Amino acid sequence: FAFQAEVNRMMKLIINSLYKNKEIFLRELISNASDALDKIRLISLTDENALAGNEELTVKIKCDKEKNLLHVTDTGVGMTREELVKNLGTIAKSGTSEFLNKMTEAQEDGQSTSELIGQFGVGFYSAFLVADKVIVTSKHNNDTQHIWESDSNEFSVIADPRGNTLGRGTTITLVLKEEASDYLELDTIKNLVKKYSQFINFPIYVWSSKTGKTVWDWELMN
Amino acid sequence: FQAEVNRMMKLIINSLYKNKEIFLRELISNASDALDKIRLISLTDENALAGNEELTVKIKCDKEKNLLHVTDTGVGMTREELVKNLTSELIGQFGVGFYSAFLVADKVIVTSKHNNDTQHIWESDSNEFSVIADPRGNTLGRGTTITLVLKEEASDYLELDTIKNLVKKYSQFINFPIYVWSSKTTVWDWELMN
Ligand SMILES: [Mg+2]
Ligand SMILES: [Mg+2]
Repeated sequence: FAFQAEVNRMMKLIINSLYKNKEIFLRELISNASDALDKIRLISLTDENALAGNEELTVKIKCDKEKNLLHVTDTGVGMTREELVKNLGTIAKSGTSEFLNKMTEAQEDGQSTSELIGQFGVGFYSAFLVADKVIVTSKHNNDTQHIWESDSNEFSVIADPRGNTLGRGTTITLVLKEEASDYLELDTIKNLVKKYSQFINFPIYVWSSKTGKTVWDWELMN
Repeated sequence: FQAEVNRMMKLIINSLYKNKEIFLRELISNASDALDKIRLISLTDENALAGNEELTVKIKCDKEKNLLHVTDTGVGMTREELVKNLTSELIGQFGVGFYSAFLVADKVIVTSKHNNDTQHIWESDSNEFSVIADPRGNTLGRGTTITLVLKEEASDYLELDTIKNLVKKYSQFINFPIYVWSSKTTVWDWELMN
């Protein structure tokens, strides 16, 4: 079944080329972190134990130029295993069969090419504009911490062997594409975060340097 | 096989709806960008606009020869750029980029004059492409004319009102004026669209 996948994975390397300002991926991840935070914040106004697993309400972004990773972590509501599998699984599972089905449905639905290419730039799936692989670690008050992985073709999920390390919340880890290396640059990340966090009701930080040796810590962006 | 996989994706891409009118949006876009580059340059290079003082986009229709002309007084392209700046085809299938012109044209002719070279003419039918120095010499001043030899089924674009509507439809946020060689009570002249 290697051929069909060759067409599939290729069909994307081409569509990903239509996006000039792929930076929007960060905007979508911020937005989701914001939603998750609003959900648990809202719940806490009715349930005094809701924040027990982790009292802070923040979004924290960090770059790992060595591993070529970008981490976006929020202490929002988090997702249960079922949620990772259905809310992310079906969303990011556009393999050989899924990809084709959406196209035929799009073919008969009348869904123009525009509406199609546009789907690549909105929501969680927009992460794939700059990443070959997305790893999602999440902990929701109603379940144990789990890990979900996908390369936009398939997805897998297993209980985090490390246990509850998030307290509550979600970390989005992006294994960046060679050409998306700019998103590993501190100056690039700070500017964008500052750009897309103007309307979040929560503090957004970026792990940064501050000079007396050079030390690193969370720098508030909004 | 590269060629194999390519055609495969091609039919697939076209197996979906796409209002071919989007070709114009793409030409308007490219013109706007060309004008931006020279506009900026003119802020540092005092005589950058010497070749042609205006910064515009003028659309002309020739229902006789079945041709659509999109001329801008942007930065233009040198012979090298013509050859170089002109995955692109597939991208064209999505109605994006220079190649979107082939969604409506069997042949595309590009005339361009850049301050650093002489006027040249580039020509292509999507398969092969040719380039030669313009016999007429420098007639654009500076800028680029995209000439589309429209496909029979695309002759609808040659209609005045159709082109005007399409232009207005995609020139709302362009930082430069866009005209269409129109007529009025008969008199003929350029008519602003944005
Ligand atoms: Mg979202
Ligand atoms: Mg373009």
